[PDB]
Amino acid sequence: NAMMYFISDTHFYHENIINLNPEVRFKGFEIVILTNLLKVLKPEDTLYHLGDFTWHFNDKNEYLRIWKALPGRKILVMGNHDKDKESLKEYFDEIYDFYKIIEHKGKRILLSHYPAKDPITERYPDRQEMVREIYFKENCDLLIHGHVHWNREGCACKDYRIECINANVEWNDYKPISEREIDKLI
Repeated sequence: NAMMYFISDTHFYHENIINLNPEVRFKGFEIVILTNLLKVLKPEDTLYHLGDFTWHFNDKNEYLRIWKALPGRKILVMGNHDKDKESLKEYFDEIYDFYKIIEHKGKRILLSHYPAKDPITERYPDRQEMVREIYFKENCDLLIHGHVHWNREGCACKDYRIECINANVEWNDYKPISEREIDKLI
């Protein structure tokens, strides 16, 4: 039945990221991402995008129109590059500006774009602290986030009694994460 998927940091149209993360990003990554979502989503599913959706809204290659066409419910948890909520409103059914809490088969899940701690560079320490704060305050069991890109080594959201999983495309071979992998923890 209804499955939950999580993906983030798609950077649709961020052509330059091919240069910035030569390692993982390659020309035509939008098509690859959209493809992997295509062969998985069903009308009753729900896809969570945890940040940095599109680089701009000039849908010259149909990437956005295609995304819009995909089946299932789509909700977004805003990342630092996600600024125009009005432009976004028609690519998502629900938009949460910072976090969203959901409960799955008992356990409580915090959805945010920011991690508890960036294992590399803590560019947004204040936002990281808020995530931790919420996590603790709401007695959350897991944190699903994005923001931290692929690197040649390996979240820091472990130095705190916090469990997490990085939904960033660069870490999951441009595939959404199923609610299955969540259960692999529970």
